[PDB]
Amino acid sequence: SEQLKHCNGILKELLSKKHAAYAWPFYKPVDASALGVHDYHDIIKHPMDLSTVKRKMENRDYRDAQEFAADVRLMFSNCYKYNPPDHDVVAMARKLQDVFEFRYAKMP
Ligand SMILES: C=CC[C@@H](C(=O)OC)[C@@H]1N=C(c2ccc(Cl)cc2)c2cc(OC)ccc2-n2c(C)nnc21
Repeated sequence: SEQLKHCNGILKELLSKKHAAYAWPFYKPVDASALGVHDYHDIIKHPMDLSTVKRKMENRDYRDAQEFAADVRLMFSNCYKYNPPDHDVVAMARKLQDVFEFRYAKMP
């Protein structure tokens, strides 16, 4: 669909150089143990990240744009859920969600 196309564009923007300063925490799945964090998967039921979104997109695993949005939003929600509101990673999530929500709203 033309909506899934629009979403692919958004994904590419989220991955582009412009946003790399606050998008990077979300490039790959959280490796919590590597960060010295060992309850992440007790708190977070379903991990999400942009490489996963990209894999689904590439593999045509998204039934519609709303499923795409559900994943991206979940990626942010996990971050907000697990971390305190003053966390710098939360700031990064908010800045990147700035981008996502705005471009997603421009969807035909
Ligand atoms: C998993 C551990 C919890 C957070 C943490 O305090 O890690 C030390 C963590 N912080 C970070 C984190 C903390 C501060 C800043 Cl400014 C950016 C990212 C984090 C880092 C990463 O490096 C590859 C990848 C994922 C991260 N992440 C995401 C997504 N959600 N929370 C985090």
